[PDB]
Amino acid sequence: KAAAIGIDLGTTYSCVGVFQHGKVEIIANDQGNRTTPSYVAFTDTERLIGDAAKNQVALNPQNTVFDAKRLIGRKFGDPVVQSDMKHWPFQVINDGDKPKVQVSYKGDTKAFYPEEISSMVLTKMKEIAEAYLGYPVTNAVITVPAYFNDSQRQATKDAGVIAGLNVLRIINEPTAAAIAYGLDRTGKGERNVLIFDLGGGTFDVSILTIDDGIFEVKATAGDTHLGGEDFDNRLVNHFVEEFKRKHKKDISQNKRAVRRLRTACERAKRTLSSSTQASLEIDSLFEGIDFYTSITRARFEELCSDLFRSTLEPVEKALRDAKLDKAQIHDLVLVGGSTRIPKVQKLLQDFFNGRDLNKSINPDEAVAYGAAVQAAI
Ligand SMILES: N#Cc1ccc(COC[C@H]2O[C@@H](n3c(NCc4ccc(Cl)c(Cl)c4)nc4c(N)ncnc43)[C@H](O)[C@@H]2O)cc1
Repeated sequence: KAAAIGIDLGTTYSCVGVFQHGKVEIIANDQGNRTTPSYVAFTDTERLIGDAAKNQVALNPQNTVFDAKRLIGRKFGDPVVQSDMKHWPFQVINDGDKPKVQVSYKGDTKAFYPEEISSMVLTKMKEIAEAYLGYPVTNAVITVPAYFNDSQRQATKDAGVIAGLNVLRIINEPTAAAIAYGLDRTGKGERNVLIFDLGGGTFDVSILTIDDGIFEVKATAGDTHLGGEDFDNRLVNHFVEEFKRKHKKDISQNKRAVRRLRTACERAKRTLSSSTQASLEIDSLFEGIDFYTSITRARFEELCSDLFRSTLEPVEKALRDAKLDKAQIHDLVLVGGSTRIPKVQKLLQDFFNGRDLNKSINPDEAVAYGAAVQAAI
């Protein structure tokens, strides 16, 4: 009988896995990537999902939808919805106090619900799983952040149903992360787990209790607008001033010059997780000038120091809400691609007095991993 899949439906990035033959397989897409962007684009002739939609973003900003997870199951008048709208190139209209994203598709003006947009991202993850398994997939477990209310969970389940799946259950992402490491398999007694999630655009800290495989959410804290993208912003803003100091020219009012500097900065930051120095080499960046420069891991840590240090406040709030002491936490799990930053790891380990972090499972894949495991139960 057909296998059930585990879907990690992320704000910026999505991942799908399957549990088969006592093993977990994180499924790669038609481009060989195990992570797909949570993007949907509407063109003159077609609808694009994932990387195909992400790669054409600058040539179609208004009809490339992303961040649907920020709107899913919320009301238009919601303050969250109202402040986020100011930063999106796509139009968000009001229908009965329900948000709808409005775009131009095949000559026509069309409006879709956030659950309709996420259903498109879920249709892609499903199809990725079917090409691998060689048969049509029906059953799925889709994850949600632990702080999500019942409207947001119903709306997420609705996306699965619209995508053609039978949503067996909706579980929490920190729950899926603990299941991946087998912390639910320790038996009778109380274990306290802290999951530290630092992704592309979101930051969540959760405290769970596991007693005989039964999970209890005790505290949730964080910042829905803190992630990897902010670290790129500090690097970008650092190299704009450096180009000024050297060439006496402002690159910020050229869209392509800023887009190209961003790409370079993302990769650099990435090199610095395993290296003490990274180099930036952009040909004809602005005014015909080649920008051949370098940054150290130390100068990078300096530019982001306030951001890395602020990740300890929601750790303190979560402990104080859960009414626990740091010595009371039995396990520490690292989830999210930004947790690869050595300074992020040093800060969390030092706070927890040199204790060991659970990080061997790819931080981008750990949530889908556990969700596939849970889907097989
Ligand atoms: N291909 C691919 C791909 C795979 C996973 C992701 C998810 O990324 C989410 C966040 O995770 C960040 N991140 C990632 N993401 C994993 C990744 C792996 C490969 C590629 Cl090409 C890319 Cl770019 C990203 N690696 C980091 C690192 N080594 N040091 C610091 N931050 C890292 C990334 O910059 C982003 O902010 C994004 C792209």
